[PDB]
Amino acid sequence: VVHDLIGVGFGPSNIALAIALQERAQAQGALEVLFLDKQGDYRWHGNTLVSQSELQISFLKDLVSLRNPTSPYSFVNYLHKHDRLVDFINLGTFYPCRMEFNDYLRWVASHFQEQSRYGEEVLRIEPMLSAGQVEALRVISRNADGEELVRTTRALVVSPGGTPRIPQVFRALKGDGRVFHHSQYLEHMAKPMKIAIIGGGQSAAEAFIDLNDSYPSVQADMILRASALKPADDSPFVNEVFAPKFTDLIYSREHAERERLLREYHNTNYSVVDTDLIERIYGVFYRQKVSGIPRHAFRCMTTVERATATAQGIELALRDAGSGELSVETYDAVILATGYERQLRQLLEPLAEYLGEIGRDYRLQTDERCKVAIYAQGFSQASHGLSDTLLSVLPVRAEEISGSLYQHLK
Ligand SMILES: Cc1cc2nc3c(=O)[nH]c(=O)nc-3n(C[C@H](O)[C@H](O)[C@H](O)COP(=O)(O)OP(=O)(O)OC[C@H]3O[C@@H](n4cnc5c(N)ncnc54)[C@H](O)[C@@H]3O)c2cc1C
Ligand SMILES: N[C@@H](CCCNO)C(=O)O
Repeated sequence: VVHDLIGVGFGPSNIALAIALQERAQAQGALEVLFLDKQGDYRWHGNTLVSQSELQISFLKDLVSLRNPTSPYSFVNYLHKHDRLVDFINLGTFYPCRMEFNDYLRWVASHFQEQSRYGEEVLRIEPMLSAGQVEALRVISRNADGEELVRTTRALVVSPGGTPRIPQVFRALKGDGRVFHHSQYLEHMAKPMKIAIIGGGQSAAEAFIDLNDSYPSVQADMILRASALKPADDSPFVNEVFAPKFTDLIYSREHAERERLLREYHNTNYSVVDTDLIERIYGVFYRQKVSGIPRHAFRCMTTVERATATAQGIELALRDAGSGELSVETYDAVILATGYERQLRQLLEPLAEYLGEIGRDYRLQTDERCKVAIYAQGFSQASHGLSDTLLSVLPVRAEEISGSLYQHLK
């Protein structure tokens, strides 16, 4: 009945953690562990897996290799197990398609069937009081059939990923199927049509290229408030900001200096597009100048000031900061390629009375009444750096959280 650890989510963060726990098991004893994921059939951002979607990190930053290249869960071992390693080598790329990395993640996760529970959404975590002290946590979940489940645990790891960021102007249109966040792209995309894409980062660029390449009757407008698509910085000195060593460095810094570092290196990860994809998009617009056929529009320096549902489509009032002018365009669909927030608090709401920043070891600081350990993954960019929301340091974070957990449970 009483688990050692329950995890919210079984994406890369918690899969990497399950591996690190398994490595420690022989020397330190196997723990009683469950990871719950709301997806019935696990995919890694499955509704974003368009034909042109390259991984934006080296395959060597897989779930294990930075810690343990001899792990059977390395991307290289995965290829070898699928009789594909020589073929992959002939490709000569560090960047597999995201569809292949999705297959890799599913393959790794399929080794943890005793620990995973799919189709279970965690709704809230409650304190189990015993003589005034929180000795355990109640994890309340709902399965796909709508049944409630209640489980008990000594420790919790919260790794639910981000939530879609919706600009305020589009909030009134929640529930209108014509407006959707890029995270649901494939679900909604599944006859001359006009589609607006809001944003100018990697997701907006991928959405645009997919429309251009696969939906010949779609006229796409990239609507971005910034002046240009700008390239993602992965040059090698800059890229050291993702190294495991940087985690210690940023954590050691005072708050003003942490914020300065994050501002300085913002363009390694946010509001930026892979250089080759920028060149591809620029080429699409350049060819329109050659042909005189303006299928698509690049609306830079443009802000959506109003968005209204009409019988004819979604009407957007567009302010061009270059000219100060307002125009009105109507679209058949609007894709919000506007990224994600990391906040996660109905989940942890019943524990608000006991909470504090996060520790170096990713443990939420609680007052002395709380005897249980709660960890969170992907919510600590402010203190641990730009690797926090990415695949970048997962093998090392997994070793760090798993170490701390054993130390706590000893
Ligand atoms: C489109 C896209 C592309 C990306 N590409 C890259 C890339 O190329 N390289 C890179 O390094 N990073 C990339 N990222 C960053 C991404 O955050 C990480 O790669 C990684 O997915 C984070 O792992 P995670 O397990 O912390 O979160 P997630 O992968 O988001 O997993 C969270 C899991 O929690 C589950 N969940 C959420 N709420 C609940 C609930 N309450 N109960 C139960 N389960 C729940 C979800 O079903 C999900 O499976 C990308 C992100 C996106 C959105
Ligand atoms: N350049 C980073 C990954 C950045 C991913 N951003 O989308 C790294 O090498 O860890």
